[PDB]
Amino acid sequence: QIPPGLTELLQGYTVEVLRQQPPDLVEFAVEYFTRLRQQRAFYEILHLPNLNEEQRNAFIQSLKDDPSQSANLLAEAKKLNDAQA
Amino acid sequence: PPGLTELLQGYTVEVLRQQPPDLVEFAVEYFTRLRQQRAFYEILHLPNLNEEQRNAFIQSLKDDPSQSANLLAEAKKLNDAQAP
Repeated sequence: QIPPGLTELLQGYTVEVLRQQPPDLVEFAVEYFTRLRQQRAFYEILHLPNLNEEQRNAFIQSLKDDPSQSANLLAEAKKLNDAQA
Repeated sequence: PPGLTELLQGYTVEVLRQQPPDLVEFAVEYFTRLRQQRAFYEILHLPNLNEEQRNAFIQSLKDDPSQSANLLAEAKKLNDAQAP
């Protein structure tokens, strides 16, 4: 069945599309959802308790430099976190 | 906006069909694919590039998505400048 939370997400995209009147809805979609994805990625990396500050800033800067790698790179963060605890 | 409903509807349909683990990740994925489709379409509806010339820009878009507007300007500056 329909995933819980899809309606809120698509609603946010629609809201920003109406507020900003982008010339390309597809490009604005890629932009919007890439920004949203990196936002939650920063959220995960910044909330993992067992990482330290050099690791935290290293993953955040690493996400800045190479964004597409995010889900690949944040997976590393989880596997670097499960270590210490 | 013209085309919003078809866009959101296609995304939702594919979300049900594929059940991705992350809706945001799948959004980036799906809409990047759509953007490349639109770019291929744009290149493909230029009247005064010719056929073999037309394929070359598509190959440029096949490799990495990050320099599209240059190819739209170059094609737009090549065709409306090539013929009649």
